[PDB]
Amino acid sequence: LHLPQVLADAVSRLVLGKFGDLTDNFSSPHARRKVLAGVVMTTGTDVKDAKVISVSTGTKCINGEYMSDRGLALNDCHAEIISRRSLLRFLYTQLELYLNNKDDQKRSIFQKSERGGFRLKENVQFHLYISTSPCGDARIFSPHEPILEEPADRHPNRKARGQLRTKIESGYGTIPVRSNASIQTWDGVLQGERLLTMSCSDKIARWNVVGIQGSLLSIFVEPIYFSSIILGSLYHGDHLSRAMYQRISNIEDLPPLYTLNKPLLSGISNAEARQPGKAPNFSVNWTVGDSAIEVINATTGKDELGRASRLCKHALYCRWMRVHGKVPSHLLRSKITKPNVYHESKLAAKEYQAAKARLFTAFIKAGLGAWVEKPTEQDQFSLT
RNA sequence: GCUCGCGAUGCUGAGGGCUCUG
RNA sequence: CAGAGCCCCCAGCAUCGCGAGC
Ligand SMILES: O=P(O)(O)O[C@H]1[C@H](OP(=O)(O)O)[C@@H](OP(=O)(O)O)[C@H](OP(=O)(O)O)[C@@H](OP(=O)(O)O)[C@H]1OP(=O)(O)O
Ligand SMILES: [Zn+2]
Repeated sequence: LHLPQVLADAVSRLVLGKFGDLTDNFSSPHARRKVLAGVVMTTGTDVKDAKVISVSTGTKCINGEYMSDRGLALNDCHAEIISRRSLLRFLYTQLELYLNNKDDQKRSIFQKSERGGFRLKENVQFHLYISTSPCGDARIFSPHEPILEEPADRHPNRKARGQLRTKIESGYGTIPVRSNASIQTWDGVLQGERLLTMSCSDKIARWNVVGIQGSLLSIFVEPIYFSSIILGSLYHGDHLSRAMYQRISNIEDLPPLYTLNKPLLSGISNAEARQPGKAPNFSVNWTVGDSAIEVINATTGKDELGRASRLCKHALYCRWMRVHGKVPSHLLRSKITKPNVYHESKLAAKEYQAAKARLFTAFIKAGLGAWVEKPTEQDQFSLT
């Protein structure tokens, strides 16, 4: 695991393996998938120290009509997005773990940080797997395997390169945000405005500035970055590195601990094959500790009986509130105070919100567009 | 090298249908 | 109620050509 290609091949093997174990060795009906993703944790360089944290599948996003004003629906079921949400549940569990008694502090991946709150114990790293290239910048210009003849991008200084791009409801393509400068509205989307969702290349880039942990968790922990991003197919390195960080090397004035993370980027030795079939309309998820995968309809953002996912906003907020009650005031990384409304609680994470603003400005100043958010009303709910 | 326009050939989440299945 | 196979269809990108601008 000291070598990059060995690591890359190992994380693919592990995520795939785990996916098999959870689906009756690849023969369960939920083994059917177009894209697989997961996260792996390494705690030191032995192959045995490596552990699968999460697994997911999916290729689709929510239909506009099914947005939840209560946070009960998954908005984006592209596999790598779901795999991050699944890792958030691990992070919550590992916080609780440390918090429940002194003995358990040995186990937990967190320790107290010398600057407040919590940080990862040294040599704890997470690695992202995607069985293909993330949509947007990393994918759109060469959405096929690389060919040994002319592998290099011939027009790297085109304006299209680096652009922020959106999944577009009912539309193919990943479309520049330039061309939808209007902000999105709740009443608009419901009537038929096509719901825009930032592309996966864009979101990963964002995680390489603001951390993978989100706003809420940053109230308790320091920023966590992916150390590797491994692709099982369609690896183009010049496009991938552009997309994941290099396009915003212009970024500045990040609050302390935040940075422009530049993870290992790799393909695998033997790429995955195009999976046969119509692309399934469900997304599967699993975090370590769960007894099974959870199956979500990507169009409703719910399971087949209309029940909310363990990974929905409301579920995550519920976790954040459990953990909040066990963290003494003096151990909070932010002591700024907000009402118990999901939107408001995220604003307590001042330094995260500031990093986020630096990100949005980096993209604008580089000529790459303005980030496109959900309608204001999405996050305006409380618990119960 | 890039931008704009015109053409041409392709690439990549929905919609309508037919056939069948549970 | 749900799924599959096959047909038809629907805003970016690639390649190449034409004209122009930087
Ligand atoms: O990429 P996803 O996993 O879909 O989720 C994110 C996440 O929202 P939740 O974690 O609440 O589901 C962001 O939250 P933080 O990074 O702040 O923790 C939120 O960003 P804002 O809170 O900054 O708005 C962003 O939403 P947005 O669409 O407003 O960028 C939203 O992504 P999606 O809406 O695309 O799911
Ligand atoms: Zn995607």
